[PDB]
Amino acid sequence: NNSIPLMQGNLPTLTLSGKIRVTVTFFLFLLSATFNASFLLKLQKWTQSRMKLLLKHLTLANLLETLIVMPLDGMWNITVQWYAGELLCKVLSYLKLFSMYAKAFMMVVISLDRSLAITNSKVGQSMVGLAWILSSVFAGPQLYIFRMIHLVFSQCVTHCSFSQWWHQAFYNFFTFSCLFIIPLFIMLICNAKIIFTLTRVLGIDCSFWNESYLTGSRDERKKSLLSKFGMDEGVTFMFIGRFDRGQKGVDVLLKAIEILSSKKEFQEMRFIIIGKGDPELEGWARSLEEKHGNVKVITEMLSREFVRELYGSVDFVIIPSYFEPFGLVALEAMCLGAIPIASAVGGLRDIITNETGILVKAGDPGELANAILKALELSRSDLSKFRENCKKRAMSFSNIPRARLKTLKMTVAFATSFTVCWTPYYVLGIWYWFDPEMLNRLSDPVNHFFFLFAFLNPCFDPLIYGYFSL
Ligand SMILES: COc1cccc(-c2c(C)n(Cc3c(F)cccc3C(F)(F)F)c(=O)n(C[C@H](NCCCC(=O)O)c3ccccc3)c2=O)c1F
Ligand SMILES: CCCCCCCCCCCC(=O)OC[C@H](O)CO
Repeated sequence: NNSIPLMQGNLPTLTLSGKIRVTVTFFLFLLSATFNASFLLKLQKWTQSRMKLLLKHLTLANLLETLIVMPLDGMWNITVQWYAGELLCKVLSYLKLFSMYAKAFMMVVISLDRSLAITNSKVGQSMVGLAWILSSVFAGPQLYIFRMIHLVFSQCVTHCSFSQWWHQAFYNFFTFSCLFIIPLFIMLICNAKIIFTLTRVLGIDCSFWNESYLTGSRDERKKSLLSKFGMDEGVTFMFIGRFDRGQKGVDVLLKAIEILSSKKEFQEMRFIIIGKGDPELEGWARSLEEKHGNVKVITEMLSREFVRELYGSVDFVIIPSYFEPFGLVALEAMCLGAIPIASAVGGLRDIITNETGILVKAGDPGELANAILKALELSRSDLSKFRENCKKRAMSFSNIPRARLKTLKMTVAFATSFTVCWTPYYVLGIWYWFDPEMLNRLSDPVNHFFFLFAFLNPCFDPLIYGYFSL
C-alpha cells in the first residue's frame, strides 16, 4: 500500500515541456560529468597525501552517482512504464542505491578524518574501503526485492515482494537514515567542531596580537601604565566588555569588587574596567571610582593599539561572562601574557586549563571574589612560567598550518553543499512516505527544480576544491 516509487516515474505521457526539461537535465548531467572527470585527472597527474586520497574517492562517488541516477531518474525512466527488462531493473535499482550510499559515506569519511585532524598511513584507505564496502552491502537487497510486474503495461516495483507491512516499513526507514539522516547527523557534529576551530584560528590576527611589539620589561610596562592612569603599583586585574545586565558580567565583577571592597587585601589590588553600554551600570562603576582610588573606569572607547597595551601589562583578565562559545578576548589576552579569570561558560571552559588560568562558576559575585583573592595569593611568587603557558596554549588555539587550513575550510563547504542541496530532495521523500497524495500537489517545474538543485551539489564539489586552492 504505502511504498516508494524508487524505480518508477509519475508521468503518463511525455509533454513537450517535458522534453524541454529532459534536455535541460542533460545540461546539468554534462556539467557534472566532465567536471568530476577533469578533477579526477588533476588528481592522478598530481600523483604522477591523505586529503588528496579522500578527494579522489569522493569525486569517484560523485561521477558514479552522476552517471547512474541523472540519466535514470531524469532522462529515461521518467514515465510510468518500464521500457527495459527484469534484469536491467534489478541491476539499475542496485546501482541507483549503491551510488547514493557511496556519495554519503564519502562525506562521512571526510568529515570524520578532518574532525580528527584539528587535534600518512593505512587507516586512511581502510576508511574509504569500509565506505565502498558498506555502500555495496547496504544496496544488496535491491537485487532481490525489486521485480518487473505487468499488472496494461510493465513496471519495475517492489509490489508483492515484501510479506508483512512491517517488512517494508523498516526497509524504507533503513534506506532513508543510512542515505541522508544519519550521515547528516555525523556530518553536522564533526563540522560543528571544525567551525569552532576556524572561528578561533581566523579570528586572532596574531600578526597584530603578539608581544613582540611591546616595549621593555613587563613590570616596567605595568608601573608606566598604572601611573599613566594615576594609581600606584599593585596587582592589576582588567575587564573590557559591554556594560550589560545578564550577558557579559560587569555586574558580577562590580558586586564582586564591592564584596572585596571593605576587605583585608583590597589595598594591593588595581582594577581597570573598560566598556560602554547600559547607563545604570556605569554609575555603579563610576561611583566605585570616587569611593576607591584603585578602581579606574573607562567608557570612552580606546585604540586597537592600546588594548594590546593593556593585555600585556595587567596581571589578570577578569572575563565574568554568562555566554561565550568562542572566547577571543581570552585568546588575545593570553597571547600577550595576561592571566585569565573567567567563568566556565563555553569556549572559556575549553580554552583555560589548570596551568593556564582560574575558572569559576558563572553568575556568582562571590566565588569570583575568592578567585580574585586566590589570584593575588599566588602573585607573591613571580609568575613567569604561568604566563608562558597561556602564551603557548592560546598560540595553538589561534594558529593553524596554512595547508591543513584550506582543507578545513574545504570540508565545511562540502558539508554545507550536501546539507543544503540534498535536504529538500529527501524531505519530500519522507513527506511522500507519510502521505503519498502529496505528489498531486506539486508542479512539474518544482519537481524538476528540486531534482536539479540536488545535483548541483556533486557538480560543485570540484568547484569547492578549486576555490580554496588559492
Ligand atoms: C527511500 O526513499 C528514497 C531513496 C532515494 C531516492 C528517493 C527519491 C526522492 C527523495 N525523490 C525526491 C522527490 C520525492 F520523493 C517526491 C516528490 C518530489 C521529489 C523531488 F525532490 F524530486 F522534487 C525523487 O524524486 N525520487 C525519484 C522517484 N522516481 C524514480 C523514477 C524517476 C522519476 O520519478 O521521474 C520518486 C518520485 C516521486 C516520489 C518518490 C520517488 C526518488 O527516487 C527516495 F524517495
Ligand atoms: C546553513 C545550512 C547548513 C549549515 C551547517 C552548519 C553546521 C551546524 C553547526 C552550527 C555551529 C554554529 O555555531 O553556527 C554558527 C555559525 O557561525 C553560523 O554563521
